[PDB]
Amino acid sequence: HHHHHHMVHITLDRNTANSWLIISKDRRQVRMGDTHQNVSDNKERFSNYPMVLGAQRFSSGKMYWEVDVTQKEAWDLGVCRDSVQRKGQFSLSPENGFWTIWLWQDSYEAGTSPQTTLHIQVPPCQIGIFVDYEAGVVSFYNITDHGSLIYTFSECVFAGPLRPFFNVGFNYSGGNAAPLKLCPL
Ligand SMILES: CNC(=O)[C@@H]1CNCCO1
Repeated sequence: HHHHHHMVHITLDRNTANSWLIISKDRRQVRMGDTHQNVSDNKERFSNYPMVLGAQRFSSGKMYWEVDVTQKEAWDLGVCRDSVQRKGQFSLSPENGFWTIWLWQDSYEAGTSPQTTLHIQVPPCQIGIFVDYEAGVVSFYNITDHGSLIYTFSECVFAGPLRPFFNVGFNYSGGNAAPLKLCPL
């Protein structure tokens, strides 16, 4: 893949974050706190899950960014509609406005409905995410394995502005405290 040249500088939007998340000063790293982070509630915040959105909104063009997932046991990554539900329980699916992959219990899966098994020989430490708005494509790349393709959602019906999407996962096990980090360009 030669998507690197569509690289965009993504920053996290504090106002969307679950109240337990801790976003770094530079707005490039997020991790699960061990408690409520002493913020007011608002209608933007994801209530049920440790999720946060990027600040950037995309309605055209080609966009690429990379996320570091080193030593995490669980996470969700991708893009979503700006108008996704924030409160209560929901599934990550294109019907609900999400184009995502995840790691969960030692398996990788794409957020289709129902979910699709991914085939990854080299556990990734960094994930590349490519969006082509006009083409209706979201693709995921294994940066650790020379940029090998993980998954392509095609014929996507975005139906609105897109935002980068993150879930750091719960840390019930004590083995999932590590942050998600936006990697430098
Ligand atoms: C349909 N399933 C989901 O939405 C979640 C996403 N997080 C990992 C487990 O599955």
